Amino acid sequence: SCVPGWAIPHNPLPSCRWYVTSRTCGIGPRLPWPELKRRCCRELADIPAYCRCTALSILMDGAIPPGPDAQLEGRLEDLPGCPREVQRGFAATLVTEAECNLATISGVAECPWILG
Repeated sequence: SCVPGWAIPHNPLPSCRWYVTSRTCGIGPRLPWPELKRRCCRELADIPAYCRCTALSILMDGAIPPGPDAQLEGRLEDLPGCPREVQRGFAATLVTEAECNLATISGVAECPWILG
């Protein structure tokens, strides 16, 4: 059920993408920092707790749902002078109490397998 379309929206956490590039790459929407976090957090919380780490993972590295067309969902790619590896590290902390502080499948605010 933790698959884009199903329990996770297609192209998930659009606002988290921008919140992450704001910080690591220095590019994003013209919205105050607190406003950028909120909107990402809000999006991550609309996802069922059990699928939160997976959503994060799809956003960091992408997912290819099967089907005739089935395009690549999510994934952080390189931006001029901002390698994908840099954005990944920060994206993995979103659930943390430092960041959105949201419980996952373990019932605790952390995604132990996400990063790498």
